[PDB]
Amino acid sequence: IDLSSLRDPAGIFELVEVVGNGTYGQVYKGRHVKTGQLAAIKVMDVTEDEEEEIKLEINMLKKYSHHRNIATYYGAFIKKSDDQLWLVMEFCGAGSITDLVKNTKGNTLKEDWIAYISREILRGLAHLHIHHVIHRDIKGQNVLLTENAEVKLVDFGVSANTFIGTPYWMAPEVIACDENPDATYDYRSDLWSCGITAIEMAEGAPPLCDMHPMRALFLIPRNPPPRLKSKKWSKKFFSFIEGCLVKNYMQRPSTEQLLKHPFIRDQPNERQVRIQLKDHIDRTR
Ligand SMILES: Nc1ncnc2ccc(-c3ccnc(F)c3)nc12
Ligand SMILES: [Mg+2]
Repeated sequence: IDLSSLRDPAGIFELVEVVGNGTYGQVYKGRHVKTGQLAAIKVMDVTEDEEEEIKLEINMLKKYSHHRNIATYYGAFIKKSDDQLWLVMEFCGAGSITDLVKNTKGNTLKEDWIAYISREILRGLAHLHIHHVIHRDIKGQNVLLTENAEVKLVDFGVSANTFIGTPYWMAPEVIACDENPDATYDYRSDLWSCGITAIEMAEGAPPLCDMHPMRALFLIPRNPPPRLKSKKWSKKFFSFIEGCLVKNYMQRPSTEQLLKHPFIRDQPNERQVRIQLKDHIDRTR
């Protein structure tokens, strides 16, 4: 891509309102002027400090979004002013996974809902990993739902920055310490994040949620793998969490291996779950 040849978004796209009020920063519910179809628009300022980082988010989202579990790239635009870069993509109108769990009774999702959502996350990750892309910011806030209960991944912003985000979904290997100065990691760091996301769906919050983020950052590399608090869950669900949450990434399974895990592989009530999720989205709307 080249920032020079990009057109002005006037009469093509318009901003409606910010989405998630700061969760994603300068991200808006947008509208394709001519059709009225919604789009999510990421608005970044084209500063010299953040100009190469800005181009890279365009290029990545552009080539790696042609998969049903990743929100699709539409186009890039520059609104000349300090110039404003607009990154336009597919709008997912039913909120994030975090929203879904906080707007549910008892801040807990049914196990078969967790199995459905976790598989869609892993299918999106398998697409990224096969194209040598690590998502790097897997969390319930970056996993969105559409009106018809489809699950899509967002944010190539930190994909492989001046502000470090939330640390709760971060794998031990991405947190630098004395025996890990270079914070050496691979695609498996997203699988740990997927495991924390499944705990988040089961409990309504990631482990260490009650800690100061800086304290969680210190604790993640030294604490044993997090575990589900309740004993109610199936053996397969406990086994899936254990798979995602292997402390040492060197023996953590691959995305392909986790997709074959009985909890992810065996979903007999798939059809009903999709209907239940749709019903939940409609009853919240
Ligand atoms: N596609 C979306 N539809 C609805 N709401 C959203 C909220 C955030 C992001 C988001 C967050 C961070 N970086 C992005 F590129 C997009 N994308 C969407
Ligand atoms: Mg797509």
